[PDB]
Amino acid sequence: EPDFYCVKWIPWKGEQTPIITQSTNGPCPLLAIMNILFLQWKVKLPPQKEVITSDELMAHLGNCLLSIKPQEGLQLNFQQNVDDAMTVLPKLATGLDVNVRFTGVSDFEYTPECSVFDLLGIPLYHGWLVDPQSPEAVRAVGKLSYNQLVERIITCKHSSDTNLVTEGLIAEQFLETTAAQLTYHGLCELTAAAKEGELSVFFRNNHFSTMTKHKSHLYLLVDDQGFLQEEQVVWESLHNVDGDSCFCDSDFHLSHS
Repeated sequence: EPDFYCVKWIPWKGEQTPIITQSTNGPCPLLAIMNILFLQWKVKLPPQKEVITSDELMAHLGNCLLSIKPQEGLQLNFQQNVDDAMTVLPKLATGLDVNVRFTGVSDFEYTPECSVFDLLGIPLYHGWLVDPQSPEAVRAVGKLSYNQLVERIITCKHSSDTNLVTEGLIAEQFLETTAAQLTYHGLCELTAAAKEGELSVFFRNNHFSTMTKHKSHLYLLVDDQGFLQEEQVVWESLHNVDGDSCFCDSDFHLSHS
């Protein structure tokens, strides 16, 4: 029934902290969330441990969510947020559709999976922002979600009115041209947004990655099983829109294979 993953043991806050690794590059965000908790020393693993099941990671997470004492804001809601988190807890192992909005980097269509993040105080961000410098598209896309833009693009193909068939393409364009779901305007907004040395989760091309700002740059944790052995390789810059990027030790210093 369950999947296995290997554990990179790295020195974090000068203490031998575990992290979870995956070559598969799967869409499920269990590892993205979990890695954060491990870093935050909320979940501790026996030094010796080499491998971990989903069923373990899950149970560790369950305990964590149920262990959250409230702290005032949503009060009836908090209890529903827990029950919501708890009910969609299994869907985390599997994989998760994500309807992004293009309206800003913390903007998604709510699914009850969002409740897990909200509870653990983990921000979720995406890179796919429409550029106000293309007001043609800004207007065409408007305050609309991704899976919604597709519905409407299709609606617009078949529409008689050629005001729509024009916008139907004005949008078909914006997606044709932003295929890697991280526009420049995205990166800028996303960097500015994310708090200095705060652990967040970064969504893009149906993968979840663990994020932080550090000395006003964005780095992502190095989940790639590929560098299992390499204690020195932990953060990979998200400095460029696409291309090349420098690896670093847990202190955000350069490191080489």
